[PDB]
Amino acid sequence: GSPEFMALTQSLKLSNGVMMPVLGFGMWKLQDGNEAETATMWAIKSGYRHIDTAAIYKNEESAGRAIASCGVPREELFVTTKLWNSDQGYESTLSAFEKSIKKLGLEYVDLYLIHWPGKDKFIDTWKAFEKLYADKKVRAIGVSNFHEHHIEELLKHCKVAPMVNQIELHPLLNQKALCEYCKSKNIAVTAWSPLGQGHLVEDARLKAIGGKYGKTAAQVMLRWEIQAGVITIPKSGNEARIKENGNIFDFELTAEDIQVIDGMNAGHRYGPDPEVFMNDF
Ligand SMILES: NC(=O)c1ccc[n+]([C@@H]2O[C@H](COP(=O)([O-])OP(=O)(O)OC[C@H]3O[C@@H](n4cnc5c(N)ncnc54)[C@H](OP(=O)(O)O)[C@@H]3O)[C@@H](O)[C@H]2O)c1
Repeated sequence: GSPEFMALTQSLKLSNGVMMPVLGFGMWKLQDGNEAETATMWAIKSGYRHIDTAAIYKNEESAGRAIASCGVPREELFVTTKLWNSDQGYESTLSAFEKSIKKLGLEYVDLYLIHWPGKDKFIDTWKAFEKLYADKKVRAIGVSNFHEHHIEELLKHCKVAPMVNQIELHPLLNQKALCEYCKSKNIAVTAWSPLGQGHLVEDARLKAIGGKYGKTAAQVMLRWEIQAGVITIPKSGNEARIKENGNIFDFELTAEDIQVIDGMNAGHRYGPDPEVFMNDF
């Protein structure tokens, strides 16, 4: 059968030529140990080749075991981790990265992101990212929760421009403007809480649309995101839902459905606002 021929490899090309799978597995709060480890294994076995974690999630080690246990070579897997706010700063970042890489038990990370912008320590933190990139400890470097002015500020103080901006994005917060800005700068967008953190999986508007294709609201959201040119990383600790989220390279939303979903925007965040969130800074 070959796990190879079945893998969910549809990807987009980042500005530096690296291919990043448009569908990834979110790991926020999977409980370190058996839970996170088993869920991650179900994902990898289902065809996922992109995994999203973060130091702050306290489950990098579980992710590592899954990766070391699945039957797929490291080269075919895209692994992302993030630098938590408390570790910003040049030397602090290099040290944080080592801790993360050692828990993941890997020789290199595919993508490393600054978790939150904060106030005035990301530019310095970035030099460390560019250092890790130059040395090849990470194959791509990016940002997370950055508004357009945060990026403009970084672009004035960097040698290498970020390649990804991971932001909260779903039907109630489509982020069309920030997505456009990022595209202008050749920055790929990854959507977090792409299913509205589970609060949109039963939306009548989304379900109705899904009914036209024998697809669920969750699958409709993920497809809407992918067609919008964004990368999506839904999470789940349920084996059947993991497989469900991966069955989105089957159909296509019509121009009408897309306009209907884009029409749902309410500027609603389920998460914190990058402008004010200062935890651990
Ligand atoms: N950089 C950042 O600031 C940031 C912030 C938040 C999240 N993230 C990342 O992005 C990921 C996604 O964010 P998130 O986990 O908050 O939100 P999400 O992925 O939208 O969460 C979806 C919720 O819906 C349920 N679900 C998943 N698939 C489903 C399906 N097919 N049908 C019905 N319910 C389904 C899940 O429950 P079950 O587990 O029971 O399936 C889960 O609780 C995270 O895991 C994390 O890696 C990054």
